[PDB]
Amino acid sequence: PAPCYDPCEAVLVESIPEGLDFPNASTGNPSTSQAWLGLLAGAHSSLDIASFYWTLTNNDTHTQEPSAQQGEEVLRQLQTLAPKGVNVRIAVSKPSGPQPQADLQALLQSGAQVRMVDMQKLTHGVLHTKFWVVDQTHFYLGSANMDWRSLTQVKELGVVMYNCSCLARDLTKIFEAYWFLGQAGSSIPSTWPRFYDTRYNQETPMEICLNGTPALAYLASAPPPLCPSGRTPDLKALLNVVDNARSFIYVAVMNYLPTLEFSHPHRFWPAIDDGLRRATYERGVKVRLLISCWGHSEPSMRAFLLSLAALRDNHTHSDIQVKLFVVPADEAQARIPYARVNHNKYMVTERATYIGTSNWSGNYFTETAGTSLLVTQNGRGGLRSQLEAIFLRDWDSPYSHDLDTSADSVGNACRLLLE
Amino acid sequence: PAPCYDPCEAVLVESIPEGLDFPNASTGNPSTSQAWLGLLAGAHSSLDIASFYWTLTNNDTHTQEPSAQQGEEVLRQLQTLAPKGVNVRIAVSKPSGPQPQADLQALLQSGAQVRMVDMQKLTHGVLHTKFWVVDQTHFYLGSANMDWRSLTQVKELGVVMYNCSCLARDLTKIFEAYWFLGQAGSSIPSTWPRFYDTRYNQETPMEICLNGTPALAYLASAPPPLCPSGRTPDLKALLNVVDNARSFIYVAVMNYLPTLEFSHPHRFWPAIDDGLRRATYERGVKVRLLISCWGHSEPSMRAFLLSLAALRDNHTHSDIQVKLFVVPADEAQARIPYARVNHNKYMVTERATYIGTSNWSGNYFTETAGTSLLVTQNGRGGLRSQLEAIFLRDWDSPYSHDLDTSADSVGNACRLLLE
Ligand SMILES: *[C@@H]1O[C@H](CO)[C@@H](O[C@@H]2O[C@H](CO)[C@@H](O[C@@H]3O[C@H](CO[C@H]4O[C@H](CO)[C@@H](O)[C@H](O)[C@@H]4O)[C@@H](O)[C@H](O[C@H]4O[C@H](CO)[C@@H](O)[C@H](O)[C@@H]4O)[C@@H]3O)[C@H](O)[C@H]2NC(C)=O)[C@H](O)[C@H]1NC(C)=O
Ligand SMILES: *[C@@H]1O[C@H](CO)[C@@H](O[C@@H]2O[C@H](CO)[C@@H](O[C@@H]3O[C@H](CO[C@H]4O[C@H](CO)[C@@H](O)[C@H](O)[C@@H]4O)[C@@H](O)[C@H](O[C@H]4O[C@H](CO)[C@@H](O)[C@H](O)[C@@H]4O)[C@@H]3O)[C@H](O)[C@H]2NC(C)=O)[C@H](O)[C@H]1NC(C)=O
Ligand SMILES: *[C@@H]1O[C@H](CO)[C@@H](O[C@@H]2O[C@H](CO)[C@@H](O[C@@H]3O[C@H](CO)[C@@H](O)[C@H](O)[C@@H]3O)[C@H](O)[C@H]2NC(C)=O)[C@H](O)[C@H]1NC(C)=O
Ligand SMILES: *[C@@H]1O[C@H](CO)[C@@H](O[C@@H]2O[C@H](CO)[C@@H](O[C@@H]3O[C@H](CO)[C@@H](O)[C@H](O)[C@@H]3O)[C@H](O)[C@H]2NC(C)=O)[C@H](O)[C@H]1NC(C)=O
Ligand SMILES: *[C@@H]1O[C@H](CO)[C@@H](O[C@@H]2O[C@H](CO)[C@@H](O)[C@H](O)[C@H]2NC(C)=O)[C@H](O)[C@H]1NC(C)=O
Ligand SMILES: *[C@@H]1O[C@H](CO)[C@@H](O[C@@H]2O[C@H](CO)[C@@H](O)[C@H](O)[C@H]2NC(C)=O)[C@H](O)[C@H]1NC(C)=O
Ligand SMILES: *[C@@H]1O[C@H](CO)[C@@H](O)[C@H](O)[C@H]1NC(C)=O
Ligand SMILES: *[C@@H]1O[C@H](CO)[C@@H](O)[C@H](O)[C@H]1NC(C)=O
Repeated sequence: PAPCYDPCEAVLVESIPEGLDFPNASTGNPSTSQAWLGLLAGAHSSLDIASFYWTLTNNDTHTQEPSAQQGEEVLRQLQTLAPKGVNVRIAVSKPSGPQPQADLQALLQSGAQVRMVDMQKLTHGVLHTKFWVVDQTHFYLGSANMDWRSLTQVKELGVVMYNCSCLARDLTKIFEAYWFLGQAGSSIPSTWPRFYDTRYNQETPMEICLNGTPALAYLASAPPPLCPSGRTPDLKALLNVVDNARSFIYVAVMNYLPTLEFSHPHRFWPAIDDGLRRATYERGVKVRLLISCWGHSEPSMRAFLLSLAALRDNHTHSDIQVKLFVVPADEAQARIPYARVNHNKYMVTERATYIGTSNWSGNYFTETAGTSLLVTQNGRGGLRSQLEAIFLRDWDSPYSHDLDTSADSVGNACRLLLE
Repeated sequence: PAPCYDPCEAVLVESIPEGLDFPNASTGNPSTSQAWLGLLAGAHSSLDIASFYWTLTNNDTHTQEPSAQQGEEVLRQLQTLAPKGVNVRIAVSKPSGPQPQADLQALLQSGAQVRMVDMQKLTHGVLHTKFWVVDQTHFYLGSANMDWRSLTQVKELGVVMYNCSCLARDLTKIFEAYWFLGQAGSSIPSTWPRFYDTRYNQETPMEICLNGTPALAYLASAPPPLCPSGRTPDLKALLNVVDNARSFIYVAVMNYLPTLEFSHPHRFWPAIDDGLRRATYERGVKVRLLISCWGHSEPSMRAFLLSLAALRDNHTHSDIQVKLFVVPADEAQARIPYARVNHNKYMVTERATYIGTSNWSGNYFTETAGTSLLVTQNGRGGLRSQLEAIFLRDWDSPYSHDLDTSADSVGNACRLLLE
């Protein structure tokens, strides 16, 4: 197609929970709150937000923790955009129960437009996607929800791509699909119109200038019902990175189940499981898996992880290591619900970078909405090296433990560890 | 199609090595030597044998063990059929090296016809199939080679189906394929003629009278190049039994590798591996795997077995147990090469019976020749119950050990056990 001449600059943003300290103070990345506040300050034309839920203040959480100031500050700034003329459009998954939306109603009276999307009817899933589009020039893609706990209590990772007009405009078309479906009584068309179609797929990714160095990038979405003809499915993009890896594969995802969860009877789903086994056996690829464990983790997830870590010995010449990332929690942090977990969902190889917003279960690629960014770059350094250094910081950390560790040793209440 | 009115009677024959004693003397099945000698005594019209190799006497083994008398007796009887007018046709895989054939030349001068089939060129494999066809009325299908060690030193299992003219004639067409390929300069046709075509596939198995009770049976062969249009591939038949099981799956096979062995680079082959994982997860099927370990077992096979036995806990509600069958060997038995192993290759479910002649690796269904018999029967009892009782005798035996057993404990030299 046509190349993008915009001076695209990519910044890796992550939120470090209070109490998590890394002695190797060498990465130094901006926090999600700092990036969000900077994005809101420079917004003057439009702002498109796709979110799972809105719990940006202490009222919805029904708590009195003083760590919600950063979350409240974002909400305070969001209420000032509409008066200045910024077209704020928010797509939020419709809650299952009758939960009041104090934050969304606050923005509704300010002048924003909020639309609830019934994923449970259209695709029998939810809207797990999380991204921003500011002025169609800068976009944020990551795992951070609209929580005050997502900025100070949980550990996350996202990417803010500045001054990339061509790439942000591609993300808008994904948001246009949710905006169209948010309309009451609107069903999924058999074929999407050209408006939502894209020409930058896996086969022909777009060419950008990431910090000067040329690179190839393309966006992959889910579920298929919503993907137009030119959009690469998220599972296909995920498997392509695993198939093309030749040296190593680094995966840090909160949950990994090779099963269609919720759907009963238990459906087996060996899509990503087979890709990892092929990589380590057929090729000399070393695979490192970093999974997050907390009180609400599925206990069935351990059996499928022990079945994967078993394939590592001299005879088979395979190398799979599985480690659990447990965020320590004291009594004060334990009182906050859904507050101490590692939320990062991304994959790093020796040649490609994958950053997604959906877990690695079966429903997140067939029923649940989601979006992932795939950037490849020639030569050493760049975004891939920065992301690789983050993974190694987590891997060689006191908060990452093996699968045979006693559950008392870790700071939190891990359900995947025996005794 | 048309049903078979022949009074088909099926007998399970197995060879028990010297020194192997089962206190539960309740099965009582005839030995392979007894069945073979009875088959040869009643042969008057024809005899078709498909074999891997011929080592029926002490000369080829270059040993002086007195346990080869049974093997020599079979060879002595085989030399008398041709004088009586029996048309003896033998298909034997061509040896890789220049190994002399003392047994085959002995039969050649008697009047038999011996043809060597170059599987290493036609399908880049070997002729691992093992079956007999006596007078086109009685056929033996099993794992027993033409060894004197296959009758007294190794443990095997086969089925002799008496008075089944319709079923034996179906097995002849498989032998006709090897006979056609045994001709020098004969290549695999693109489409087999009608002569080798069959009408009793998995979709429409033939109806027989197994000991009076009606039953459905069909033969499955390999590799596909040799399977005509109407012949069910062996892998498809094997996977159908696993897919249709609802209560339990009992598997006793010498080697189980989800990889295309020999073929390099290491090719992954999760065909049967995925079927077993689906059965235990999606359904409440209990899977029991009995693998044979000896000095020549592939050490890489342990990692793929530990990766399968890991999927068994309350949370996942799965039940996979893997055990190793080790035939004890003293100093005298150790001196005999390739002499102390469990050679049985069969699968038992709650509704179907599978008896095959090929291991469960990747090459035995794509390159290597092989044949399997699939018999299903309504109601309790019959062949399936007899085969199930054999498996439980092996499972609850002192010669079957778990994967964590020390390698010194077992009587033989097992390469799959640590320390
Ligand atoms: C492509 O181009 C983009 C745009 O320039 C680059 O993005 C920059 O990345 C660098 C490095 O990650 C960023 O610099 C770092 O910022 C961190 C966070 O900034 C805040 O830090 C404190 C936190 O309280 C605030 O007080 C402060 O005002 C900032 O708002 C800093 O913490 C980092 O400093 C720490 O780490 C370094 C080592 O990394 C130590 O040497 C320091 O002493 C200190 O401990 C650091 O300054 C920069 O902010 C990003 N730019 C933007 C606009 O966000 C991409 O990195 C680039 N791509 C590549 C591959 O180079
Ligand atoms: C469908 O129809 C066929 C045809 O009849 C049946 O096949 C018969 O199966 C039975 C049971 O397996 C066979 O009977 C058994 O034979 C064993 C081996 O026979 C030899 O045994 C000794 C070994 O040295 C020789 O001396 C002897 O002369 C035989 O040549 C015996 O060992 C068995 O006896 C032992 O076990 C039983 C318990 O099983 C004990 O009670 C005994 O005391 C003893 O310990 C037994 O006699 C029979 O031979 C088979 N027939 C043929 C023609 O081979 C199928 O079983 C049938 N299908 C079903 C489902 O019933
Ligand atoms: C995305 O593109 C915009 C547009 O170029 C970038 O903004 C520009 O950033 C530079 C760097 O700070 C600014 O230069 C500075 O100007 C001040 C005077 O205002 C001067 O004192 C400094 O020494 C420096 O030269 C530039 O003014 C600014 N332009 C605009 C219109 O804001 C922006 O930085 C880019 N995004 C990222 C993440 O870099
Ligand atoms: C396969 O079919 C043949 C043909 O029927 C079976 O052979 C028959 O077996 C019966 C049972 O032993 C024989 O009956 C016996 O006859 C003798 C006299 O010879 C008698 O003294 C016995 O009391 C008994 O009645 C029958 O003669 C025999 N027929 C032939 C032609 O051999 C054979 O048994 C069947 N196969 C199997 C495994 O059963
Ligand atoms: C694969 O082989 C390597 C090299 O032998 C093993 O690495 C060392 O092995 C020796 C003995 O085999 C141990 O004493 C060392 O502790 C091992 N070092 C490390 C860093 O592991 C390795 O253990 C073997 N197995 C695997 C799964 O790599
Ligand atoms: C699955 O649950 C069953 C029932 O609780 C377990 O069976 C017994 O479990 C208790 C405690 O959980 C043990 O003390 C017994 O020794 C178990 N009996 C047997 C025969 O195992 C069973 O262990 C659990 N796990 C699996 C894989 O079945
Ligand atoms: C809820 O919001 C109100 C006003 O926005 C304020 O009182 C406070 O921030 C929250 N808590 C309570 C108890 O009202
Ligand atoms: C080989 O066969 C011959 C004759 O068949 C006989 O001597 C014996 O059975 C075997 N062994 C030796 C040493 O010849």
